[PDB]
Amino acid sequence: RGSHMTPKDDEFYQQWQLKYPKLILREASSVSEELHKEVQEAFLTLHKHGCLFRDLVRIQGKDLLTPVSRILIGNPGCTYKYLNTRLFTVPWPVKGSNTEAEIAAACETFLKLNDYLQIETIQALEELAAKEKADEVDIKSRAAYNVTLLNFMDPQKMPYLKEEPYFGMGKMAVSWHHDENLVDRSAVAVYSYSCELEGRDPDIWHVGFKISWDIETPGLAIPLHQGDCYFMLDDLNATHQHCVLAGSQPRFSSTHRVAECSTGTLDYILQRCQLALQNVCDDVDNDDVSLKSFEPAVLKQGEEIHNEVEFEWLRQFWFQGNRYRKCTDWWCQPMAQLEALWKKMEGVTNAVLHEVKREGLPVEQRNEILTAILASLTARQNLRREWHARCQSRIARTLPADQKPECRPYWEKDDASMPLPFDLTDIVSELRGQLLEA
Ligand SMILES: O=C(O)c1ccc(O)c2ncccc12
Ligand SMILES: [Zn+2]
Repeated sequence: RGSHMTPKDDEFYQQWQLKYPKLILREASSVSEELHKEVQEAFLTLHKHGCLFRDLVRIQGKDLLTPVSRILIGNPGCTYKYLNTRLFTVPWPVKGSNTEAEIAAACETFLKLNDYLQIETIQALEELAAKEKADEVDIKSRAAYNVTLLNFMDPQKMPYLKEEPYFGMGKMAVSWHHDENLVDRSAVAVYSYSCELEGRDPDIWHVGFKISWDIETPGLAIPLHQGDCYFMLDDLNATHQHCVLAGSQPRFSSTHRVAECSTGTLDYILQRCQLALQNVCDDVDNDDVSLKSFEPAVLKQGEEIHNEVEFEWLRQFWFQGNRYRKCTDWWCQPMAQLEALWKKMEGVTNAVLHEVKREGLPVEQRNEILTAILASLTARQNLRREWHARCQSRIARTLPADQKPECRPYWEKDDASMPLPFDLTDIVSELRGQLLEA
């Protein structure tokens, strides 16, 4: 049958070397007591301050609340997306940077831990190549952790856990998965903080590993003790799945990643909004939006940017109910700015819609405009329905008022502030009809 192996098994170590040599372990002994102290207290610090939330995530069409409580720390303006949920960094003091005293201290600590792990990770990948010898830049970028996802779980207060289905590894805190949204072949480092027979010891936390598509090959269950670190190197996260097996005591972790944020940063999205608004006459800011060109390429692109800021930025931010306010104000002004920018894009879709009706506009070029924008607008209407439904589902309403989702922006048709209804069913339908006239 399907079994697993631990340090109890004679085969365990050779199985490790032979089948998971890109998984590395650096025991609590390899880390200074000083760093242990600052890191452990920092975790406890963010706990006390209530900085950690279970995410309302999406899996195969279903709203699910992660058993695990989490928080994202890392470079300002940066984001990490998983299970359709874009987490926004609580900022850590990278250079040239400039929210509450203790919380701030905790972030700085996890940055320090970030520095050191980076150093360890580079050292291991160098060792790794010298083994495979029998570029420096690739090594550097693959260890350039711009984030850490902190996790917490107290099995005693969150005992609603699923049994491990293939190897008998027992209760799972995190189910078999690949880590999403990472740079290619980028390492991941994990600092592990536990608070105090046949098979794995159920009282103690483990990380589980299995080869993709493979349940005939015995999985590895590595025991995680207080302050132990381990590293997933090179293509290990692509070639294998991993899980977290729950012990009996609470445990925190810091899981540093190289987030693939090419479309995932404040800077990037602000720049995109700027590009869209290049098609707008910008002398003054008022609700009479006039556009420079109605050339299809440009309008399509403007409507796509409209969508990208609405759903991937605004709705994602407010669906979490602005939990981050508790930790920082960093994103408050940028999200007012992103909404202001988006609101202006609502005037653009609308001037496009005005133009399409305009009396003396040849049907050939009209049809051009429609063909350019149709996909965008129908994607906007489908994504609005979805996010509204994601905001109102039963599991959401059970969240405390400080995490209650916020469907935003959202306006009622009895609102003269917005030039277009929030519901586009009508408009889209008319556009489809026009595009099929004779
Ligand atoms: O160690 C953890 O607590 C952890 C939690 C959730 C994850 O997705 C992980 N992914 C890779 C390595 C560790 C983890
Ligand atoms: Zn993972």
